[PDB]
Amino acid sequence: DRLYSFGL
Repeated sequence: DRLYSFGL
């Protein structure tokens, strides 16, 4: 993911 790859 990109935006969801931010862990949070």
